[PDB]
Amino acid sequence: CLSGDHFYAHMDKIAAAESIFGERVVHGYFVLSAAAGLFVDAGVGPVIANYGLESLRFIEPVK
Amino acid sequence: CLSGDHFYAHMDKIAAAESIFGERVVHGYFVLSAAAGLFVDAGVGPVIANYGLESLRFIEPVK
Amino acid sequence: QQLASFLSGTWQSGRGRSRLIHHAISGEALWEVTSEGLDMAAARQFAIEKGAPALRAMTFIERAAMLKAVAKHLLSEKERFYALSAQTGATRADSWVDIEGGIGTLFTYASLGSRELPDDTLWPEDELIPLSKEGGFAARHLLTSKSGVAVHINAFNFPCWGMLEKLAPTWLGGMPAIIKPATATAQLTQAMVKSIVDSGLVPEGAISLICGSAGDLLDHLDSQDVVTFTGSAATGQMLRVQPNIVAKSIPFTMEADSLNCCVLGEDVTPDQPEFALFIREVVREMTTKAGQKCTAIRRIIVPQALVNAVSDALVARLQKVVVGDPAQEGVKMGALVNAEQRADVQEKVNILLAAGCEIRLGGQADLSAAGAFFPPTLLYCPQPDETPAVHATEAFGPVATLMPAQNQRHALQLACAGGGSLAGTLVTADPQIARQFIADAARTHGRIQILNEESAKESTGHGSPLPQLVHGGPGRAGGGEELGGLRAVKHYMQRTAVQGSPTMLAAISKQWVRGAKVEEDRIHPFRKYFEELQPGDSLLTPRRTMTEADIVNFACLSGDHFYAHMDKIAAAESIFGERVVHGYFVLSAAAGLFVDAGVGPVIANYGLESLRFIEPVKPGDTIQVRLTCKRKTLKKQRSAEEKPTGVVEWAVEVFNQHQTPVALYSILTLVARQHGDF
Amino acid sequence: CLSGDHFYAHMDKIAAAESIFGERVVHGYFVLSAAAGLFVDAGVGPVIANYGLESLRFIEPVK
Ligand SMILES: CCCCCCCC(=O)SCCNC(=O)CCNC(=O)[C@H](O)C(C)(C)COP(=O)(O)OP(=O)(O)OC[C@H]1O[C@@H](n2cnc3c(N)ncnc32)[C@H](O)[C@@H]1OP(=O)(O)O
Ligand SMILES: CCCCCCCC(=O)SCCNC(=O)CCNC(=O)[C@H](O)C(C)(C)COP(=O)(O)OP(=O)(O)OC[C@H]1O[C@@H](n2cnc3c(N)ncnc32)[C@H](O)[C@@H]1OP(=O)(O)O
Ligand SMILES: CCCCCCCC(=O)SCCNC(=O)CCNC(=O)[C@H](O)C(C)(C)COP(=O)(O)OP(=O)(O)OC[C@H]1O[C@@H](n2cnc3c(N)ncnc32)[C@H](O)[C@@H]1OP(=O)(O)O
Ligand SMILES: CCCCCCCC(=O)SCCNC(=O)CCNC(=O)[C@H](O)C(C)(C)COP(=O)(O)OP(=O)(O)OC[C@H]1O[C@@H](n2cnc3c(N)ncnc32)[C@H](O)[C@@H]1OP(=O)(O)O
Ligand SMILES: NC(=O)c1ccc[n+]([C@@H]2O[C@H](COP(=O)([O-])OP(=O)(O)OC[C@H]3O[C@@H](n4cnc5c(N)ncnc54)[C@H](OP(=O)(O)O)[C@@H]3O)[C@@H](O)[C@H]2O)c1
Repeated sequence: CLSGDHFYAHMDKIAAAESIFGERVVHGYFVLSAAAGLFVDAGVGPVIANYGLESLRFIEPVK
Repeated sequence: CLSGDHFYAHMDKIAAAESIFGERVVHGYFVLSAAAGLFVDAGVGPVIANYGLESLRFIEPVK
Repeated sequence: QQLASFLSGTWQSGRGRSRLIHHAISGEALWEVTSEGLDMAAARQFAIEKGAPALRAMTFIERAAMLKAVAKHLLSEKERFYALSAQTGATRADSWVDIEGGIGTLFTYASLGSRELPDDTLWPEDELIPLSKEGGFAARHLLTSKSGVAVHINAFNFPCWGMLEKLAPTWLGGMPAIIKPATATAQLTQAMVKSIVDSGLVPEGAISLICGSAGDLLDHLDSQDVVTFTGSAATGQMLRVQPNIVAKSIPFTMEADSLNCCVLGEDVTPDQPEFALFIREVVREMTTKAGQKCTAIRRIIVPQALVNAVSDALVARLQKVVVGDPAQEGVKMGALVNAEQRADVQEKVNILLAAGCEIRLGGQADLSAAGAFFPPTLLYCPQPDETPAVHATEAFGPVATLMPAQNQRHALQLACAGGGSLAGTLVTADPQIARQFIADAARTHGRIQILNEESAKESTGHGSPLPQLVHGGPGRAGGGEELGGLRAVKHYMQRTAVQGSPTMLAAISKQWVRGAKVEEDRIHPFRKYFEELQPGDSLLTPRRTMTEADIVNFACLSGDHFYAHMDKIAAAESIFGERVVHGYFVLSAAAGLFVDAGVGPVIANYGLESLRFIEPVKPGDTIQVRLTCKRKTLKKQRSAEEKPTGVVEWAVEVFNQHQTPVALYSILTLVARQHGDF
Repeated sequence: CLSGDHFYAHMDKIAAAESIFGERVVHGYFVLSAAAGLFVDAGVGPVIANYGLESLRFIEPVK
């Protein structure tokens, strides 16, 4: 809803069964954002910016 | 809220004025996720998986 | 001086024994009318084979725009219409009512035909009638026009209005009209017809005019012709038994004289404002057009204990009415139109006096004056349920009789004893008295104004037939109905139930139906402009699985915390068996599934036509939406700055994984046009 | 975000200025849904179903 990414392997129960995943999977970008939810420190410190992201590969689907 | 990323340049009004950006900026991963919200067809098609992301650089901040 | 009839495109004139038009306020003859020798068969021939296909080739939107164009052309030169209407003895206010009501009927039918009539030659008035279980056989009612003429036989009272409120539904229904105005006033009608014809706005053969008698017109009409009559009940009952009208079985919409009640209620006492506005309404309605309108008050029903108070109030108010020339100052009531009409009113007064009584200056009318002046007359009937001449004789001038009632059960009987009427009126403030009045007295009246203190500020009045209210009552009033909004244009059309498959009814109706074939063409129908949207352009959207989180987030965001959505216990004891998705969230996730995000021809949302929920949507239950185009009906770009746009209706068919249609409905949507009309 | 209706008069700041509305407006269905947020009793009562909606028209835009 928030991103607007309504891809069929995430929002359709029927099409996800006919896909390569077998059922509905979590977005890869929600894995990428929930990761930064798990490690980014909220306080003011030495970390200034985000600056990019080198080499992302998704390996197994998150369900 | 959803991602859990509560970095000071996004959720604090005081420290974002004292940062390099001058005010609160949008998350880089929300730019990356709203972009995929904009270019993705929701319907079933030839596109199967997300598979990764070759490179990324956040050039200018989004407000 | 010849008053020229307009037949077959040429301003002809009759050759025979000619009747002549007296001036009303002065008495001389400044016109004379004749129609003998005029070929009426050639007139109907030219109308049917010239102006009928030219009108029927237009769409309804083009005919409404033509009505608006003729209305703005008739509004720009109304001063000669006032100059011609002053010859009928009417004042400036009476002529204002006539001319501007006749032109406001044109603007009203232009607005109605632009807002609620299709961009089509035909018109389906139903939605759809599914006649089969599978859905391969249905039917819907089409309103095609008629390929004949409309003969309009008008009275003398409203030459502009009484012609021009028949001419607008006839033209909006795509038929040419042959107006036969009354000979006593036909100069204003020829002024109107000449102003219409000499403008180039209407097609040729779309309007005729016979100043004088028809003679050989009703003997030539085919079954695709309609006749609309306006006059007394002695003439129209002889025109109804005309042998060609009953042989070819043509629609004869008769609409005749009526004794119009005005009942004062028991709750009204003379200290209230209700009594003052009752007296004001009866006086204004009896003095407007010198009492020469059909919807004028001619029977005043009062309570028994208030008869002397009503009579003294009416005498004290009506003696202030100054009868005279309309151009000179200080004159309220004008005159009648003829010395013959004055003699007819006085010989009806003598009939009402053969079994009635008298209050004011009644039958003392000078029959030797150089003008058709009749004094304002108030009568009295001490035995209203014993004198049938009061309930059967109309004195068609400033005459109005008064009679007592007994506690709202004799007043209803005296209102219903008019033999079928038009334009009744109760003046009360108790709403249950008005409820009991409508429950008994709406069987005989075609219009009833319940006048109270809130109504009387912006009331149109007793004798103002609105162009969007049914004008005409049963019984003595004729039984015909006019001006019913779009009810009037259906007298000029043939209603046809077209059976067949929905994919055939779609091509017939130029719309989409329910089960018609679809045109899925690989791009989004919200990307198409108005001119490249076809009715049937469909879209099968992707799906969306309804979950419990969807219910939670929509109930939180809206605030609709209804128990069938937020309670596991109460939904198990409800009609649904478990918690269901919000219907508004199905309605919103549908628009999430079919709306193009990008900038395109779709401008606004404009409303939603008719929503029904059919089966409940549950968690673990996908939703797929079938957006398809249904109607187009372009707007007309009222300014030069506004964008050319049209209002496309889309039929929306949401369904689930079992393909049963949860929540099928229909959205309107304003869509920008690529090409305008300017 | 929740409905998925990302029409340009609601989610674009530039094109909403170039539209008939002059700026971004509230969704018509959100007016229709927040209304039912305002009048619907949450409690168990005589009201059973929703059954449909007769005739909707949006007259002026909500900002
Ligand atoms: C979640 C993980 C991080 C945890 C902390 C979270 C912190 C945040 O979320 S901050 C979020 C918002 N921040 C942003 O979006 C990033 C802001 N933008 C920037 O990166 C700023 O330019 C800034 C000032 C911080 C650094 O810029 P700076 O290094 O001084 O100069 P700049 O010209 O921008 O070059 C930076 C990089 O961008 C690339 N780049 C710049 N312009 C371009 C261009 N036109 N085309 C392609 N690449 C370009 C450069 O190649 C360079 O990359 P490299 O390391 O390979 O040389
Ligand atoms: C948003 C923009 C796209 C729009 C569409 C969005 C579609 C989606 O959102 S799908 C949901 C997101 N996807 C996921 O979360 C799951 C991703 N899917 C997968 O990973 C699938 O298993 C699939 C089929 C692509 C993997 O491919 P597969 O044939 O099994 O080969 P596999 O070797 O296992 O994986 C390929 C990559 O894994 C990389 N990899 C890295 N480390 C490892 C490791 N330890 N083990 C295995 N693979 C690894 C490899 O480098 C390889 O990349 P490359 O080809 O460049 O060398
Ligand atoms: C905001 C309002 C206050 C808050 C209330 C909140 C309640 C909810 O949100 S409930 C969740 C959403 N609402 C719903 O799903 C409504 C429930 N769904 C239903 O339709 C129910 O089964 C129920 C009980 C109303 C149906 O009643 P039922 O006795 O079976 O009559 P039924 O004729 O079969 O269907 C009702 C209507 O569907 C219409 N309909 C239209 N097309 C079809 C079709 N193809 N097949 C069947 N029915 C159809 C029927 O014509 C009928 O309408 P009408 O009376 O005008 O002719
Ligand atoms: C989801 C569907 C796909 C579309 C993508 C989403 C689009 C949007 O979300 S737009 C945002 C929400 N939409 C709106 O706010 C629309 C606002 N409504 C408007 O009236 C707009 O100003 C607009 C652009 C349509 C202009 O309308 P306009 O041409 O001036 O006609 P207007 O005079 O306002 O009357 C409109 C209708 O309201 C009706 N109405 C009913 N009661 C009243 C009343 N008291 N006063 C005025 N109008 C009334 C009118 O009868 C008319 O309907 P009809 O077709 O029967 O004549
Ligand atoms: N909607 C309504 O109910 C309504 C509206 C307005 C007026 N009226 C009623 O109309 C009456 C006053 O008008 P009016 O005196 O003009 O009515 P009318 O004289 O009886 O007849 C009206 C029209 O019928 C024509 N006509 C008369 N005799 C005919 C015949 N034998 N064959 C064919 N056509 C004939 C007249 O033409 P000629 O001029 O040659 O006679 C005139 O055009 C009042 O009683 C009033 O109540 C009713």
